[PDB]
Amino acid sequence: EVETFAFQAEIAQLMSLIINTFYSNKEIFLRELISNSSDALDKIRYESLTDPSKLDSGKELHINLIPNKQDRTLTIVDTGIGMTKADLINNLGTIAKSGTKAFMEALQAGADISMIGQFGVGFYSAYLVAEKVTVITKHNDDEQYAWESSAGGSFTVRTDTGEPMGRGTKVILHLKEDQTEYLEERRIKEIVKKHSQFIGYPITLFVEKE
Amino acid sequence: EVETFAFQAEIAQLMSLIINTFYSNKEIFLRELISNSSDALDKIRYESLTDPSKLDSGKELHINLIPNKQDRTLTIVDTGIGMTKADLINNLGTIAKSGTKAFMEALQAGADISMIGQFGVGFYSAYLVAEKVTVITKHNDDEQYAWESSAGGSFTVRTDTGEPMGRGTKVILHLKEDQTEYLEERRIKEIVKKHSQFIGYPITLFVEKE
Repeated sequence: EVETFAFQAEIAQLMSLIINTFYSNKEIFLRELISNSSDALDKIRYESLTDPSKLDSGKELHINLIPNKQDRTLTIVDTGIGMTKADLINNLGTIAKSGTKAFMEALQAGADISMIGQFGVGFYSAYLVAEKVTVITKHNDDEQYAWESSAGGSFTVRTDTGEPMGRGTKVILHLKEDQTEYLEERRIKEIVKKHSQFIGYPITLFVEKE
Repeated sequence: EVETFAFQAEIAQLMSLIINTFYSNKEIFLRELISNSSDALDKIRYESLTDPSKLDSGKELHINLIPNKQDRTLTIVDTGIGMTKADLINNLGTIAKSGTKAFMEALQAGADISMIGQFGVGFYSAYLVAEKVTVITKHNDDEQYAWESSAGGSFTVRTDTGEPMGRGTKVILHLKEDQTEYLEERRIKEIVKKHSQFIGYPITLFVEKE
């Protein structure tokens, strides 16, 4: 069963701005997704202080970067708190606690897209480089779910079976054809060193099997 | 009744670094406290979407900046979600969900104190300019409380009566004697325009009665 949902109007507008604005400094998407992973890891780390059974689904707190040139995907994996089904729908489909409104106003008043993370909407910078984004997630309190969107105003949610993750979130970026530089090891290493060198969790760049 | 608590060791260490490191760019404290206020406003805004009774304690979502040259205080007031007693003790007294550890490591690897907000500990930048900080707070689910610390490894919490706020948080900075520039209207206006010009809530700078 696949459920289709409309983005909240302001989120669809934000996504359209990210997709259609001429803006060359696209590499910041990775910093924003790594920052989201770090936040999710902080949350499960904190919850596990008062309740160590929260780590029964996996004690390791880390971030993996998985390029695949055959599938033309870059995957950002973390073992953070994950998202329930309700979290997916609210946090990726609506303004929720984000500064979506302030960001869209700021862009008309001198801000630029690289500041997206200051407004709590860094996730959508994925659409600087991805034609489609799939989010696989598992929270201790829910089953594993797959969220997906190629923008255009809607997203889908379905259960995800056959490859259980334990706990956390996988952001699968199906890259645009002209954005394959972000599958190159040297380029990923450069961007991680530039923007994500102070993250408090290990970031492992996987090697391609080819 | 006044309860005295020890900071978690890493928080005491962080505070000592902020107090003792030579670092002239102190003005960023205001951006960090305004950003915290904005986050707290986002939270009550979001909670009020599904439960409008959460705004029964005050519908206005705003940030006030109150300088007082006679008391040598700068107060940052917001009508955000506020903090319960437990929130005060956990969120100001311990690492909680913050990147305290990563920040202290980053400072030994090329980061500087102006990046404190990237690690979720921007509140403690108050000690760049304040000898003592008092936090008055009211959450819908608890009574009004006053947290206070002059650093030195401890903080106090007591109930706060006689001036009920309704809902939110007041950060009262008892400024160091050489930091009174931050009570000057021109200086506050300059710093707000420099670092907090894209905040999505009204920021009102109060005029002094003197």
